[PDB]
Amino acid sequence: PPVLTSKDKITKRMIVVLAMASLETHKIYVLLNCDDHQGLLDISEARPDITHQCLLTLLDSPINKAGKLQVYIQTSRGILIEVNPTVRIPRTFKRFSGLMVQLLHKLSIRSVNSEEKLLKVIKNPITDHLPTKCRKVTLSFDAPVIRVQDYIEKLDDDESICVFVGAMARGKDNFADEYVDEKVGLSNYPLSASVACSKFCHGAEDAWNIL
Amino acid sequence: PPVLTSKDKITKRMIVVLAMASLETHKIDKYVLLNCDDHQGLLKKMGRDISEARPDITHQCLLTLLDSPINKAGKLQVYIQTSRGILIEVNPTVRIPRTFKRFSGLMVQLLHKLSIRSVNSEEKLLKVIKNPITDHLPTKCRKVTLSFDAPVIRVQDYIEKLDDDESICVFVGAMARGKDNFADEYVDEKVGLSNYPLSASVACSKFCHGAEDAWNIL
RNA sequence: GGGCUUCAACGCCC
RNA sequence: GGGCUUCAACGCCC
Ligand SMILES: [Mg+2]
Repeated sequence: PPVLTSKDKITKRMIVVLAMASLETHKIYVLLNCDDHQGLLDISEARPDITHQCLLTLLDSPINKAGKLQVYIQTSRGILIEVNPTVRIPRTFKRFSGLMVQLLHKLSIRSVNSEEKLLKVIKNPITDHLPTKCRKVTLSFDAPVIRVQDYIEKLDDDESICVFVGAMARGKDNFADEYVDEKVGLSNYPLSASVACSKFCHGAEDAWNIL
Repeated sequence: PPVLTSKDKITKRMIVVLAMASLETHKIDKYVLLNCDDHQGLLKKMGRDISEARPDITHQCLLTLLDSPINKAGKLQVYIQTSRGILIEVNPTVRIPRTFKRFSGLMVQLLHKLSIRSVNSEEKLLKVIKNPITDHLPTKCRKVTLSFDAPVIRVQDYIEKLDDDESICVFVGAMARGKDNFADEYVDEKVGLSNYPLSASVACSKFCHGAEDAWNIL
């Protein structure tokens, strides 16, 4: 399954961008996070677990395995990361952090052999990296609920779909407003970020006959 | 929205059993859960428990299930089932701890005391219970094992075939690898959910999604 | 140098 | 005793 990148601006893919991601290294370096740095401190700006949670939730999906998914992370401090669909993200937060810390310092994680870059810090904005036919949407409890399967079917045969989800514990849905066409809800109940991710993946897997 | 428990034998509902879960306390003079990060050194020394120490998988799965609409709607209960044969019932309203460190603490305490009690309420949130799982299950309940090597199904379709008074119980192996026979003795069949191997959590979302679709949950 | 791993890097082991 | 928290218990702070 040929790998999706920001260069390919034609192919019809689904893109999820994890926004307000908490990825702030703390000099001692390790990732700043509630557990260890509860005491040191506002806990909300320090929830990298949520990101780590979603990455597993996202890369483990049938849709990524079918390579019609693309993940981006955009932290709460405006750092932008392209995730390579084929990267086998560490399963444990600890190992995750080691890696995440390194990537922030070096700006990219390279495969020990291939020329590919498993993870890369790219320059803003995110609009310069998305496909040219691409619907921009924000997830929000405070919006009209939808069936993900229905929504996906209304897309042009060429139109990709890029959803902005907040990798945060709480807060305003404004984080992507300068980019979005539309904000929508996936549920009557408020969801965790990772759950919102499953919902979309799964609805779109369904829409796209995966698999 | 009435809370579902094993005591109720009639309601139609979806049950997930996280079979083969890796929960084990660790002495050091303090207690923690046996886990591949802290104890990969030790485990190897003693020449075993190679990936028999993946409590995080259970943790992941739990968040994934309880965070799900089908849970919020009260049509889902979960059970755990340990490598070492311990069975846990999980009260559907329990706001499980978000991080693994805080999860560990609580599972270590649950294992030593056999229950976790609400500070104000007298209902338990987690409770160790007696095997077999099949006593605690609804009377009319379809039982299946999720398996990569089993016939693939569309869950929405798989569910609409259930008698209007018949529940569905799914056993997921909460583990990194292994034969999917951790439940051969209870289940009616085994099914696959994808042509790709899944992770336990993903299998779990996939299945919840499916029920949520078919049972009309938003 | 060699290895472990639902965790190329990370995190450990010899 | 009081408090914090997508984490009653847990893990922290006073
Ligand atoms: Mg207290």
